[PDB]
Amino acid sequence: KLQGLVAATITPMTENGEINFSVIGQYVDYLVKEQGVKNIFVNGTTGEGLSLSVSERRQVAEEWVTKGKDKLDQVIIHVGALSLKESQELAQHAAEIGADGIAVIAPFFLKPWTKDILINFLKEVAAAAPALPFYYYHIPALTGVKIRAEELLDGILDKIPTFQGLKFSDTDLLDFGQCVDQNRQQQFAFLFGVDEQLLSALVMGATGAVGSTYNYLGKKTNQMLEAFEQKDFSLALNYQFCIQRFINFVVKLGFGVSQTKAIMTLVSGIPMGPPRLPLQKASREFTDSAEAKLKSLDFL
Amino acid sequence: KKLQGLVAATITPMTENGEINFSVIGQYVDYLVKEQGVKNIFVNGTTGEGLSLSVSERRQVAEEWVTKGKDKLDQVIIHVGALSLKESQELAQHAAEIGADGIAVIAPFFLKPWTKDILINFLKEVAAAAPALPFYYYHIPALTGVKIRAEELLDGILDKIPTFQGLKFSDTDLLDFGQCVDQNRQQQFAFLFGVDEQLLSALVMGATGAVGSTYNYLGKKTNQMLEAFEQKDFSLALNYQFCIQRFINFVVKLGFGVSQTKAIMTLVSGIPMGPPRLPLQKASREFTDSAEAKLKSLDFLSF
Amino acid sequence: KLQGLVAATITPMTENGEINFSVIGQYVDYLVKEQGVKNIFVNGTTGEGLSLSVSERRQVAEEWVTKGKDKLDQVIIHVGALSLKESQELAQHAAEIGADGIAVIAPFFLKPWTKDILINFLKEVAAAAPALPFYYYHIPALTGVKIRAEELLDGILDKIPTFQGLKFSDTDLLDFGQCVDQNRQQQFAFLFGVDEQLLSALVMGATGAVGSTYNYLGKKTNQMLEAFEQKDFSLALNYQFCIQRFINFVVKLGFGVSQTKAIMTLVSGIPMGPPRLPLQKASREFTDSAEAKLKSLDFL
Amino acid sequence: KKLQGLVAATITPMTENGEINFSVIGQYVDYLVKEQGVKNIFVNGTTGEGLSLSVSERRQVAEEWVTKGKDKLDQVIIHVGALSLKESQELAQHAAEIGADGIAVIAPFFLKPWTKDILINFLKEVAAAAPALPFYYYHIPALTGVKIRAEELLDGILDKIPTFQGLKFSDTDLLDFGQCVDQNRQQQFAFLFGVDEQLLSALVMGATGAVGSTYNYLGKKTNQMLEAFEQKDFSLALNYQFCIQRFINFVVKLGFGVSQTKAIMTLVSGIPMGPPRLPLQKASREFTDSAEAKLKSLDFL
Repeated sequence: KLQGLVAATITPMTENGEINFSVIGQYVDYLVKEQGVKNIFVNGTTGEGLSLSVSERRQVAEEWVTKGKDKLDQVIIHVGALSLKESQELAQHAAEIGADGIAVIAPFFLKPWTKDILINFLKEVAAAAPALPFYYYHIPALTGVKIRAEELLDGILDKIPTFQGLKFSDTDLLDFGQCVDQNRQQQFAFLFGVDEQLLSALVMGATGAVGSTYNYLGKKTNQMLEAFEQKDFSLALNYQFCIQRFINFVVKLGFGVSQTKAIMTLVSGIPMGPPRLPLQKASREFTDSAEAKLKSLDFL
Repeated sequence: KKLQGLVAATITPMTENGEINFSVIGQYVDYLVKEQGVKNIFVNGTTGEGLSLSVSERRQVAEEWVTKGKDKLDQVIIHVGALSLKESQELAQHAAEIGADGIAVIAPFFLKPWTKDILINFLKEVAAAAPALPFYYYHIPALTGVKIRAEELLDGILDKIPTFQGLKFSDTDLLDFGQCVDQNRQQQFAFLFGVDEQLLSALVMGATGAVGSTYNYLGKKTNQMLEAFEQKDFSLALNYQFCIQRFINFVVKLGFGVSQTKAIMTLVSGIPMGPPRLPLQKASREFTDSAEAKLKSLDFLSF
Repeated sequence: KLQGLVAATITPMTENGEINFSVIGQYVDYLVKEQGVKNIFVNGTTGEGLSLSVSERRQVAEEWVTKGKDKLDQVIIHVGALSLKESQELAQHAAEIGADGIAVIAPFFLKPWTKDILINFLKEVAAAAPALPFYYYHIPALTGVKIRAEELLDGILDKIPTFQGLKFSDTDLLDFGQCVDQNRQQQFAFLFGVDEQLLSALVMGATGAVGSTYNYLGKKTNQMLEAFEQKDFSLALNYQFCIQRFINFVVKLGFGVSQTKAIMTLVSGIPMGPPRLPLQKASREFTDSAEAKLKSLDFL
Repeated sequence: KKLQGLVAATITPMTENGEINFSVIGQYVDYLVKEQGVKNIFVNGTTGEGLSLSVSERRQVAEEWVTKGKDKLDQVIIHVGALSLKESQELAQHAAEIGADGIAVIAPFFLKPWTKDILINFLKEVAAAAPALPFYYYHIPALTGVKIRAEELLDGILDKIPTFQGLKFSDTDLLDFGQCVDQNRQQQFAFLFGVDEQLLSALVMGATGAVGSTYNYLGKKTNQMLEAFEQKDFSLALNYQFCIQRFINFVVKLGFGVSQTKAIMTLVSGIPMGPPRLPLQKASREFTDSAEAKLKSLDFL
């Protein structure tokens, strides 16, 4: 079962903007040894997934899977794309290379009008990897798709037999809570996606978390998870607050994927390089401010 | 004194002709105390259709609640927010005159304040009309559309609003709420969470109480959750939260707002809340029957 | 027939924040003589209408109606409020003082769920002034009510016999166009509310316009209106662009009701005074920048 | 060589299996020219389900449009926008190779550009893959969510993107559109308006043409409106706009997206557009029959 922390991996790049495949081995080793992170989620927003071409996405997924062998428990490939054909190609490829699962965002240019139409899209991608675990990536802020996750999940196995869970990037814990509450007999992964309030989702039954911060705050987040598991909710909150102090600070400065790349470079010592347009590399001012904040909170 | 635990956002009972039914407020207070274990109320909020009422109506109904709450409720908090500063000041002064326990103010949302500091200045001028009354900020961005974060508003707030004593936070952003709690440890603030259907998630983030409409008729069940949390029976607290979520999600799917709350309260309490005022529309017979059947099936109401 | 430019009037205030009734006569004279504006719309957003108490709204409506006698063609009082009772009081009062009409915004605290419910609210206000022309103030950006104006108008006379038109503050000209096209027999005023693109609504059948800029750009706007009426569309567009150059400039700086108040004071020489909280008086940086731009465009 | 007047945003015909039906593109080109008076097309835009197609499909269908458009259409403009810069560069270079008349690029909207200047840097890199081809910006904030105003983007654009030749503006903000026109008088840019249902409102603000889905099947009627406007018969122009609005508003109330456009084109032209690709769903029989009755009632059939 896909459980605990799942790092949404950054796509390291060379200064010329090509993917830097050569540091992915180091990155896997670092997640496992320094962050206590055993699972990754490849080519999501943090990995600039949809800024990469289909061939780039295949090539980098190959690197994560092969470098993750006998080191990471699970490598999940985000295979979402605006083109169903391209998503199908990526899903089939993920099965071919022996990824542990695939995830799919709802297409978000021409949006699905209904639940049923979205499910039909998802089913056709899942069917391209018909024995691979399939996870829905719920992220309404990005997609504009208003369909509630608990409703999407209702009877989903009848349509998508490889359905195995949800990455829920949304703060509606009625919806998340009812995903958990209404699907007790399915052994689904209920993975929460809003790092800055993970504790609030743990109390409602999250079985793990997928997020960008686990790349460089995995140790402290694991301490929070362990405190929660020990029923020390006061202690777990104190640990959550440490994390919140950092995230709240950088969000006020201007905090997106570019800034995450810069922070990972700073904390890990592994060069993530610049982001790809339409992202812009983080400023020196941001990186200095973030470094100082990390140090003051004992994250660095 | 500190405002804590459950605070029921009270309904404004009305006659079939749309006038306030003052006559049932005493009964309502007694019912909250005896049947729901609710010791605090929040008057003329969204649940109370506060801003649908005239200033004269708001004064009259606040008087009735304060009077009927005497020696029965711990705290009666009057929402005195209005689009007009002048009217809000009038209501704040009146709340002090009648001996309400505190006042709350929503951000004005006809012409929205451009910045935190401008909003603070509006809030300050209202608070200063009741200079011996605890003041609470009512944060509800889904309604107001005011994109000012509560933790930013709270930062150094006592320097501008010396009566500031806390926050009603009706929003699901628990980074904002969490940092309200985390950054304001010395000030003795009430951190009251406003989204009933995920209260347990806010309790784990340091909420000191809750303000909401469901406590009118689910206060007893919610108090069981609070007590489970206090005892560190977190598994039991979650079970209770889920039972509440099963009801709320059911009614949200059907269409669930203030009108429906009025109908549900009438059903559960037997006290006639009456119709809502336009632009709300009375809840349907189908809705009320469905809610009843759900409540019975969850053992929130008797067969 | 309510037609041509209608100034959405500012509420002059004393430095201590009370209404400065003493300058309203001067303001009316200025509108008629210097701006060529013969109609006003009182206590809209520009008038900080809903920042005023019911009593203040009565008082200032009285001053506008009295000072407008034999000078303005029409004085329209915005009587919208969140409280139906307050709206009804203000409507009755507008009828008592002999205002030429009333206008009503949809209440926007608890929004009407449906068209029928909104019309029922409007009907109950209109019925308090049962022989006074009634105008709907459509402004979905403020109210969040998303029902199309053409749908709201369909059959409206059956429930609101005093209905005589609308102020349309929205850029959807399919909706505005169809308001005009579908209501040809009823002699309605189709008043456009987005000053910065007035010409675009004139060509679609607008019978007039209600806005803040006509307080201080009425002369130029009337030249545009006259060019449009005479079919000189090249000249109409050039005059529209003059106005747009100013508005585009100030919107980039931050442009709302407070800034309108400051601009009116600068242009007219009549002291509008400070705005009421939650508005804040315009900055010196704003007024210096705006003054320079008005001069560069021959508006000052 | 100036892109002006109507530009039909072309549909991607598909067979029932969802594969591209290349075989009817010649027929479609002839229909546009003969029956609709449309001389320009905009390929693989929203109406074309462009971002639902793979890069290989977009190349193939662009080839077919360019080939079948030779000596028939005045201009074939290829939308080469993509979320991936590398993919957009490939499509831009390909459009130049096949002899397309121009390219257009939407702002990427997966991870949105923080500023005008960062968006320009993306657009510049795509334009630079087709460095002799006219470049058009495709502005459609309702779909992308990118809150960067067109007039700000256009301001001094030629210094960064020397092939910049105009704008497809699919937005109702005519302060933005008006200032695009007003502030760029020296440039000979195409100011193509993208909201068909209110085109007349943009014509009065200085639009030099229009790009849209309705010109596939209402092009003849829209050309009558354009002619009335150019001939200073503005009352006639409004009458024509209102007739078009009666149809569009009728379908807007029912649910009017790309699926419905495919079905209406099939109905009007007799050329089979086929179903749309997921995540779109084919229009209903009810809808098609309703649209047919409405078109007949307005003498559009």
